[PDB]
Amino acid sequence: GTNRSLIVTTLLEEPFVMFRKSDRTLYGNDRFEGYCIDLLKELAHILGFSYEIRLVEDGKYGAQDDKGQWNGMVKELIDHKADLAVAPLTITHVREKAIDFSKPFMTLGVSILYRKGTPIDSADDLAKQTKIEYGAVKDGATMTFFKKSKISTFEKMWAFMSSKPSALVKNNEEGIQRTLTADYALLMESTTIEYITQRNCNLTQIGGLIDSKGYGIGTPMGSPYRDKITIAILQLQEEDKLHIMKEKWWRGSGCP
Amino acid sequence: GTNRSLIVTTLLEEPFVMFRKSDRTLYGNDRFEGYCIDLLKELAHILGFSYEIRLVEDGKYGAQDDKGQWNGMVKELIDHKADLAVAPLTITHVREKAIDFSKPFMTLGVSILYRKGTPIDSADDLAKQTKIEYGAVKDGATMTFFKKSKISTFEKMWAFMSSKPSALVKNNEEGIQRTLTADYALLMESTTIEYITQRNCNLTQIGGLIDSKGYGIGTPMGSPYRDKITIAILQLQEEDKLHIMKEKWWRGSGCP
Ligand SMILES: N[C@@H](CCC(=O)O)C(=O)O
Ligand SMILES: N[C@@H](CCC(=O)O)C(=O)O
Ligand SMILES: [Cl-]
Ligand SMILES: [Cl-]
Ligand SMILES: [Cl-]
Ligand SMILES: [Cl-]
Ligand SMILES: [K+]
Ligand SMILES: [K+]
Ligand SMILES: [K+]
Ligand SMILES: [K+]
Repeated sequence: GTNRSLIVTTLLEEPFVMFRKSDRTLYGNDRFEGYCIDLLKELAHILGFSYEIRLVEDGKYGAQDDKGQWNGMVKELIDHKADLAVAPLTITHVREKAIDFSKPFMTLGVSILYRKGTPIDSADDLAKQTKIEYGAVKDGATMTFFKKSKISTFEKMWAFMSSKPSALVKNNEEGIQRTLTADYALLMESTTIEYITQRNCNLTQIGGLIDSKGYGIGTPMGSPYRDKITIAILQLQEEDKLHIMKEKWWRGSGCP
Repeated sequence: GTNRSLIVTTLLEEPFVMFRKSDRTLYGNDRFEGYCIDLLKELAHILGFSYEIRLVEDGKYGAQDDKGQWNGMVKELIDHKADLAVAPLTITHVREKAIDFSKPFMTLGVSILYRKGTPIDSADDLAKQTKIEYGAVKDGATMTFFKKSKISTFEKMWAFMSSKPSALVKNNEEGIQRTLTADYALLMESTTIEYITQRNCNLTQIGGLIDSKGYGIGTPMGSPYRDKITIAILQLQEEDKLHIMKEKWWRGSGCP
């Protein structure tokens, strides 16, 4: 109880959480690597706790349906089926009504991922047409941002996204594949766009950031672990350790 | 320590925290009333704690200067000079890097307060001119939102606000007075606009909400009181007690 391993919910999302490469069949925690796994390992070392990582069954981050029921990792935390959600889980006002978060470990904002070609320059350019289809990950923070916005441009965008079946994708990977195979722009969080555009040289960020917010480790509301994790994060940041950790996982061969 | 009274920092802001009317000279906690004081009293009753309310000396909510130093209630918490900030303190990503917050007790967004007269309809209308001056409370969340925005309209607005000495006001009260005496629009949080426009019938909200976020009780990072306060808030909300509390302090004679 005071000594038990913490249950960690997560999902696969490069370069935050990935299946590490091996010839063996792997099991348990050893299956996973990435920026969020490195962060978890360092926190566990600093704070003297152990854990068991489990993939969220529905593969979702989490949003509310019309009855107010949650899904994804957010629901796992609400139900106390996990102690921590270690993932690029966006800290948002709607989620803070239901779960808690550590202090942010990374800053990001919503922006646009699109193929180099048609020289659109902002969300305003997308909103005023439909030839270039656009969308977001279903039941994530970006979708919820658009759904809740009262800014005219973004209201128009939500009207389109929410009317078009194909527009909301299962996960980043599906969305990225869609930008590569169709005339489709993905509304995506900016540090992920940074990672993707360094590796897929035909993709680019369109325009700037629409907002500026954070990823945090999610916990059930009132968790006894959340504060020590926050203080440890703060201290890692004071020493630039998270910047270094980001460089490790974002580092790579650029583009021509 | 386990029994000591909590130090509460606050500032005067109608109808959240006000000096109550009396013929006597009042002292101590008895000086204060309002929505946030009612919230504090209910939490203290539920949770079995006592407190001493102190007004933040600089009268500010809190923002960072160029060296990264904070002021206002945020600085009081960082310094552990207060245990709680009980006020309409906006929960923001930049603040979450330095302090913690309870779950939100109220939802709001940035909007525009302006005199009925010139029929402007949105921030876009303000941004494209300077005849109608506009601004925000200095060293509050709204100012910081504009300062950090990369949305073109809001960048233009920040360029203007930050160049014009008179534009950033000391507090809501100064800003409201300015809308009443000059051709000036105040960027203000929406539930306060709601309160003001019910009482000053010549003022109105212009356009909709630019964002949607929360007020929370601020605490130093890692506070031992923050979780129980969060759970108590949650339970007050499940029973609609905060909606009722808002109706109490926002209730009043409408306008013609
Ligand atoms: N990080 C997001 C998922 C990705 C997105 O919504 O763009 C979340 O926590 O919901
Ligand atoms: N509630 C704001 C102050 C008012 C404003 O910035 O509009 C804050 O916590 O900074
Ligand atoms: Cl698993
Ligand atoms: Cl860092
Ligand atoms: Cl005082
Ligand atoms: Cl309520
Ligand atoms: K253990
Ligand atoms: K393998
Ligand atoms: K006491
Ligand atoms: K008096």
